Amino acid sequence: QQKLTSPDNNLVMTFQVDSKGAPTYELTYKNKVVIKPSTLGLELKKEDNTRTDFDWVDRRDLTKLDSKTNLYDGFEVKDTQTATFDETWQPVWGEEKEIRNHYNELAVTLYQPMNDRSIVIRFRLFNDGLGFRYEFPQQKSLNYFVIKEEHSQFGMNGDHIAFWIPGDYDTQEYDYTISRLSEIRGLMKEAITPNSSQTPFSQTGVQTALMMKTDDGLYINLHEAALVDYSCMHLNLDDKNMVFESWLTPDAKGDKGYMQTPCNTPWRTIIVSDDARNILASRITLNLNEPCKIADAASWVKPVKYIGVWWDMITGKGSWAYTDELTSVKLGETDYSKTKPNGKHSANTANVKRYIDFAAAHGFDAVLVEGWNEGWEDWFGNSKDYVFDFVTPYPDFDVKEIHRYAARKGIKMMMHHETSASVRNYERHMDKAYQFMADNGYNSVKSGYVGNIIPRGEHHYGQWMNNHYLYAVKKAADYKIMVNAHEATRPTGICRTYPNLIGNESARGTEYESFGGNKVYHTTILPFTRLVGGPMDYTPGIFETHCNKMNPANNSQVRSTIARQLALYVTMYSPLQMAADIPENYERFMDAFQFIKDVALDWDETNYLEAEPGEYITIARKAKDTDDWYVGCTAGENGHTSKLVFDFLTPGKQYIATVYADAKDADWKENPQAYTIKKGILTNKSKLNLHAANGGGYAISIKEVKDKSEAKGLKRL
Amino acid sequence: QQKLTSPDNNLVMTFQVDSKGAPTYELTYKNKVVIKPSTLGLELKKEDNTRTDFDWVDRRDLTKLDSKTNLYDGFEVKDTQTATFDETWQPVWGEEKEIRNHYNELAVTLYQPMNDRSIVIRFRLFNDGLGFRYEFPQQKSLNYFVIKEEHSQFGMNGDHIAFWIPGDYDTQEYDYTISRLSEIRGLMKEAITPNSSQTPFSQTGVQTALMMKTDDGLYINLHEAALVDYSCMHLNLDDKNMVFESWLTPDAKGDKGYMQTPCNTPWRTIIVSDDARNILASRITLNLNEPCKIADAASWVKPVKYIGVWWDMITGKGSWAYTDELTSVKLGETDYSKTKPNGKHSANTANVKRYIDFAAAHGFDAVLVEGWNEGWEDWFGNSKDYVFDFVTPYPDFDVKEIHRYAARKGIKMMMHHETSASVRNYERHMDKAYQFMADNGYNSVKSGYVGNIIPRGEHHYGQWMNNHYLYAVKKAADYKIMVNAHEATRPTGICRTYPNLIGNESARGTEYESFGGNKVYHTTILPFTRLVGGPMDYTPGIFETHCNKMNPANNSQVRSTIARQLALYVTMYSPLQMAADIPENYERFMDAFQFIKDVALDWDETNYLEAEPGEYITIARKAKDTDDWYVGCTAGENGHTSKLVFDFLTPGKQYIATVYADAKDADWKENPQAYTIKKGILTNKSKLNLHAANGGGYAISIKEVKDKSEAKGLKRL
Ligand SMILES: [Ca+2]
Ligand SMILES: [Ca+2]
Repeated sequence: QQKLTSPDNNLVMTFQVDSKGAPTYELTYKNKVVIKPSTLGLELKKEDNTRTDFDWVDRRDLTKLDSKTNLYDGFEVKDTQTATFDETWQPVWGEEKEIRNHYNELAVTLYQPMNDRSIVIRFRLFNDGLGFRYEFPQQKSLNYFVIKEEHSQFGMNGDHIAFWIPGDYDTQEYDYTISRLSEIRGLMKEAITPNSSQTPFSQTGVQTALMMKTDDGLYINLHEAALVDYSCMHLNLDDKNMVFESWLTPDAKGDKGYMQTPCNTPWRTIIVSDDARNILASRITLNLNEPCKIADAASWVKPVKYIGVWWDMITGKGSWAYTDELTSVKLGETDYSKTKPNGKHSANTANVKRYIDFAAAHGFDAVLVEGWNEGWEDWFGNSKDYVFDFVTPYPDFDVKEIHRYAARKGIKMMMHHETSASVRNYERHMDKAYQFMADNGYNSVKSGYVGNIIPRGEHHYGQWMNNHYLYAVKKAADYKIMVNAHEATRPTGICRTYPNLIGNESARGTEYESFGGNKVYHTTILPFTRLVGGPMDYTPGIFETHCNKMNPANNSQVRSTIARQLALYVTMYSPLQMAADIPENYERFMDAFQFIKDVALDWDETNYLEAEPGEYITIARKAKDTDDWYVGCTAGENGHTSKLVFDFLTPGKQYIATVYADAKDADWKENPQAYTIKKGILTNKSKLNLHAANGGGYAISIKEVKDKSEAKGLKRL
Repeated sequence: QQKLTSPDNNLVMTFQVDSKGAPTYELTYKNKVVIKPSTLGLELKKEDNTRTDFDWVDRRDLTKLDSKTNLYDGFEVKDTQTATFDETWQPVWGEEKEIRNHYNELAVTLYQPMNDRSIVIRFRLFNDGLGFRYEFPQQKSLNYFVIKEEHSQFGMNGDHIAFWIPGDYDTQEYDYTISRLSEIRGLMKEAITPNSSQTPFSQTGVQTALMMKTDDGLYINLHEAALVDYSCMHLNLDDKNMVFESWLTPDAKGDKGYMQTPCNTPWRTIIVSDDARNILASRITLNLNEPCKIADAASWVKPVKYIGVWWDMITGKGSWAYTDELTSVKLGETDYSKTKPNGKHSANTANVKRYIDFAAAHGFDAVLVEGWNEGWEDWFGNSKDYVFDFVTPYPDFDVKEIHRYAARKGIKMMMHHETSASVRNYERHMDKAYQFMADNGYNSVKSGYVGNIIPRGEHHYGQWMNNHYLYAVKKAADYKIMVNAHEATRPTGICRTYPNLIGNESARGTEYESFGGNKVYHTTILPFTRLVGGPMDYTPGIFETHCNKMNPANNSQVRSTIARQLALYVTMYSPLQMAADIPENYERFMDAFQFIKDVALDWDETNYLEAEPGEYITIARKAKDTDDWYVGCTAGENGHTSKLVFDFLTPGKQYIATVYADAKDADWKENPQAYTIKKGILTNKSKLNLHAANGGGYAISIKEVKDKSEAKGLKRL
């Protein structure tokens, strides 16, 4: 047996091969079993019965074709290597200024006599978790191979409580379900709600990052890191033995990965602690990704706070389309200048300029505009190939005028590249599209992949599409363009390597609050799941929570109080933050809007004050390069009472604190717009009791006093 | 019923809708049945049961979802329109200076009550055949649809003799089989030989252009024209009732075409005559294609006679790869400058310069070089995605020096873009690849798609790939680049619309003469099948027919005599002609090589003197802008005796004729290099008796005397 221990001795990973040569590992935390003996390995696709060289001669051993499919047992430990790593690095943007990468490593070389080939399984043990991956060295016996299935197991020590969404190859926009592992099977049917593109794979399949809470006080998170040149990993539960196992996303032919040595699988991670706050504080995912590959990133990659012509179309008040009189359109043939405007097209110059005015007046960085280009008439569900060209504006969208105006106002326009899931079409137009952005002042783009993937047969999270998503990001970096990709595979920390990937949706966002609503506890779960691996463009900030005010036919209601929406700018971390409501609605609650105007986007420090998945999350962050702090609390269906202790503030300093909280009897459903704002003085000796209503929360801006003229007339809170 | 007659009254097409509302047509030639009553129509893929708009509301008639799949019956004639067209046009390059487009047309509008939608079937009847297609007007009830199967029938009046190759979605590189329609089923297994990428679909499936000969003296050719934005059509035979039916190529999900109205299917053609020579003379395929879309085509599109560093690798004498010491390579990682040359890499500067020297010395236009770029080590059968970058040369290939040297010699280098069937990879690199060509003096490119298509699941001839092949040609046109695409879907006359597509292989070429050989009668069939729709880069000109002389491990023998190889420059039409052997071998038979040096590539007139599929083809062509004629005869297994009458020559003129013929004892197998060359005078009163040996033929250059001094010493032949 091989034993690996964490730097603090709290975690121990034991490895060995069983009597049939199957790699097996187990993990304990403070003497408590986290991962029971679980096997590791893969099954490879069998080679063609007949495969000939160019000279029409098959020189292969046809007697070993079946044996070659086995990459899961028959292994012998040939060699082992250990090492310790302890270095700190600084992210371009993040929750803290510096991240420490400290782990003890064990690399096991496994030789498989029957196939005369070897692989390496590398384990890295941190004080907050374990990460492992398979490595395939270049060798005479292993070069090109196809993965049939990966068989990485994660054996649970009990019937834990899980916070999960249905395993799916095409969408992650599902509401979370909280249940025992043994209850997943019976709840799967109702957990799978309708979506434009979805492919569930098992009655007990779930997506990662998967969050769990054990009966013996532990919090466990299962996920992956550095998903590159490989298919996305989901988890399939054996609910008899309570074992989760890797289930990769198949391509159009059912295969799960084309490999060429030397190559590695992404890392698989088990983050664990007896303190839920430590799950949020873990940086294992980022630490397992390759260091930044954009040498000059710091010079152009920057956080973005924005508003946009968007909610109009999401709610149904306005449209992305320019005209309604065409049964379909054909780019390059349809003459839009001869079509009749539907009178609902929000992406028109005059309206866009009004948004620019608002953004500039309130200190925002950019304005997003959707529906600016030809083609939106057919954007939804037609499996249309030549759906957009990403460069031709509608008759009522003056690209140059809008650029000139935005620039004069100190605002940047955020480009929108909805692809309607037509991927070859996007790649064919990508260089021209990025050049168009460069030529017209756009340095950030929100992309999208709504609908079933084209090439038809592929899924959103297969190896093929993962290659596309990264290709788009790498090409964007060459143009010094930042990317926010919706519908893409959920993040796994690749932002460390390519900091220009400032966001993804890849989970159920605020848009669904207009499609029936999101569960009240949704934002008390996302940080423990979706946010592990990268930020989310959740688009918070809805003040008029009744969608019927935007569109009479839309009776959806946002499940939140105004105060909780403010809190999300702190509890839903992201260097990309949108104030999603329309300008006129914010102008009706300008006193509350002040927090959105004040809140920072990048941080030097983050303190997770309180955290319990599905119930509440309270976070305090220190704005980068400042002595100012921002606090936010988001609560579930039962609300939450906080007894805050501001001892994290600097001793001897005075702070101007503004508390935005739920008013008495506030309620996400019956009284969402009831809030109070209190301004006073805070110090590291201050203590405050605040109550977050059901589906409520609170936000606090804490600015260091710079001139004594600020604390005039203010009292200690 | 409706009646449509050819301009000369010889052909009659009768159209009618039967009792169940199914469109039906029949065709007669000189009162003989060519096509028995056959139905026309298509079945569409059923729409998903639950499809919703963006508002989450299904606005469809769930009761109509089943009847909407029917686009084959329940029709009624709503309107009919007739018209006559008679115009002449001039191809940029071709077999004659002018082509006449003369037909009588009948357009039938068919309304389908149950689905409240209409389609149009347009028929065009020429003196040599019928063409028809389906048209789908844009209408409220027909916009986006997917084709399940096309059901275009071609009912035969008997058990004809057919010249066919196995129906296949991935290759056409099969030898032809000559048999009765009733014998196809029993011969299919042996007809399907091994290939790098192949997907047969039926025991009675064959490909088009399909050629047949009837017992009542007719020659019938079934094919299609203008295969654009649609899947390739093959034919499936009902060998019980002798009915051929359209069988389209499926995509990765099994579907056969994504359509969007207004749209049309390609044309389906039936070329018929009681004289086989008239099948070769038909221009129906080109006439049914859209007029030229390259405005300045005449200024840059030009025929090309070339040689190349190619046969070396095909025979195994040399290699495409630079080194043999690596199990695999990774572009951007593998440092070739540090690898050991295998000493077999033919694409090296010095060797290339020698080819350029030979090309310039003998009047050739270009030199093709394969194996010039990084990556060839892994080009075959690995289903490798990032296989080539199309721009990085190997250490021993000096791009700039070769460019300078070729330019100095008045030679152009032909670029080689083998993609190894990795299509997304080629598209991602295409603009840079074409720009590289432009920057380095390459104005023509030979592309290739060897291996199973990537995206994996697609076939070489599906709608997806057809889009790619045309995309490559259209983009090339923007760079003023000519394209010769191997492994692409066989031509259907699109060269009329895009004249820069100067070639395709898309059939069994000379390369297979090194892989065991082609059938002796192969070239007596290709003009009746493969050449209908476009020229072929057959790469004739092999003088040393024993491949073991290039590589001792290769015992393949070219099934031809030297004289027949010369004939192919006239009998295998193409504006792109290669002299495929190595310079050293041509230097052994320089007297015979003279014909290859003299023969033209473009023609003002073509006279098909003799023609019988599978037995012999004799053609005389007048070189464009000259009074010179070139003649070629290719024969099958039994040879052929020709009694030539040169009355096509101009009265009163004298011609210097050189006859390259098989020796009396010549034989493709036992005595292939035995030939005679006779030079003399020819006039329109001349008559010559020539015999083509088994697998032999002959070639004749007939140059008009410009200066009497050139005829001195010459006698009449
Ligand atoms: Ca979305
Ligand atoms: Ca080929």
